[PDB]
Amino acid sequence: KETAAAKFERQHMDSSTSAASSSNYCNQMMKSRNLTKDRCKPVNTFVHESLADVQAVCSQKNVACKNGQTNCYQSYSTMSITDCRETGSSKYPNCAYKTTQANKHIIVACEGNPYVPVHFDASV
Ligand SMILES: Cc1cn([C@H]2C[C@H](OP(=O)(O)O)[C@@H](CO)O2)c(=O)[nH]c1=O
Repeated sequence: KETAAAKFERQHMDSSTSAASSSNYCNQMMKSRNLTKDRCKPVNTFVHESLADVQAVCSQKNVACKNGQTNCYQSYSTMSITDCRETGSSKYPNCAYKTTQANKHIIVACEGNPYVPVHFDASV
C-alpha cells in the first residue's frame, strides 16, 4: 500500500525537532510512527533536517551501498540524527529503545522519478 518514498519519510524524517532532547525520544517516536505495531523494529535512524535537505542528498556524493548497489549517496555535510536501537531487555509488545543523538553524514539509496531517498543505509 505504502510507496517506497513515503515509507522512508515515515520511518526516517523528523524535521519538527532539531535534536533528541530526552532519553525517551526513541520510545515515543518508534511508537508514533507505527514501527512497533507488529514487531519491535530493532534499529532505526531519524533525521532532524528539512525534507528538502535530505532529498538533496540524492545529488551529492555517489558511493556503494552496504549491499553492493551503486545508487547510494553520502551527504557532503553532517546532519542532526537520532539512532534508536532496541535494548537487550526489549520484548514485543513492550519495545524499549536506547536513544543516541549525533551529528553525522548520512548515506541513503535513491530511486525513482523524482529521484528521492527510499532506504537509509548508514551514517558516518
Ligand atoms: C545501520 C542502520 C540501519 N538502519 C535501517 C535501514 C533499514 O530500513 P529501511 O531500508 O526501510 O530504510 C533497516 C533494515 O531493513 O535498518 C537505520 O535506519 N539506521 C542505521 O544506522
